[PDB]
Amino acid sequence: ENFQKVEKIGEGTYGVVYKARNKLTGEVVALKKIRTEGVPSTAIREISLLKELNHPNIVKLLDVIHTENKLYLVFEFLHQDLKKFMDASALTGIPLPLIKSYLFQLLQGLAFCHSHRVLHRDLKPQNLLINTEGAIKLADFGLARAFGVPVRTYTHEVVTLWYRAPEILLGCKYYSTAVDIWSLGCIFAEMVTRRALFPGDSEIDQLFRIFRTLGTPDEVVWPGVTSMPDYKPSFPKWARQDFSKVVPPLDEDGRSLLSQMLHYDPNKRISAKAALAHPFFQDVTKPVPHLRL
Ligand SMILES: O=c1c(O)cccc2cc(O)c(O)c(O)c12
Repeated sequence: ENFQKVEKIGEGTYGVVYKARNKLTGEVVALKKIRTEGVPSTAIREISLLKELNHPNIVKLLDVIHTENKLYLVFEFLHQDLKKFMDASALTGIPLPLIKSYLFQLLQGLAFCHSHRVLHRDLKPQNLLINTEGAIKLADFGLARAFGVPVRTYTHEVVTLWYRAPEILLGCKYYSTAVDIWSLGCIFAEMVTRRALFPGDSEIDQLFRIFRTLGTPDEVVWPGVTSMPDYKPSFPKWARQDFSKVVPPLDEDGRSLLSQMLHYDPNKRISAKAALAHPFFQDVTKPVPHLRL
């Protein structure tokens, strides 16, 4: 109504995303339309709280619009997402200093969200947005918390499992901030090697891809694992792969940090705050990406 619907910039996890121009402000924004029983009031209040979340590494949520018994989220617009940039960059790779800058910024964003008791739980390259200024920002949180997580995306789209933490796959009902660190670890590896770390095509394939690389978890490395809801004693037992085979040719600082983000036990997994202190970031800078828009 008040927007020009420049274009449809994608099909998001909770619904379609459009680029739109505000006729009033002349502002260009990203408009997300969400799924019809009249909607929960709980989600509206929860999501509305998110407008308050402000940080250079988080995509700004400008407005929540509930009108006509519909739900729209109005976000600040960024021109490119990391998935597109990695594809664009697949021939030459993303330079390490830019990988490092992006990881550092994403951890700052997570540290902020997590200290505010906000989880993403859906992280993936498609929801990490970048600009010409060298910034990267976390988008499209859901919140899967304010909302909930049904079978498909919106209409017949296939959910990506590649970034899902093992505790989610094993049926843990209570997610912690550790799930976001796991996903970001997977994204870090993918920037480095230029292929997804764990590209599972099903929940069990996702789980077994993890096990084949990191070893099948046991009570030694992950106390309580064999009691998890979906754990089966019949899981094959794979040996852990020497870690230098996983993200060559990343240096030992990077491998060390990745290994800490990928710990099986969510309690041992490094926090975003602790990760920012890791020696990998001693030389961090903020390079300009080459973006073709
Ligand atoms: O917030 C966004 C979101 O929540 C979900 C999906 C896609 C997006 C795509 C964009 O280009 C953008 O600027 C965004 O701001 C989002």
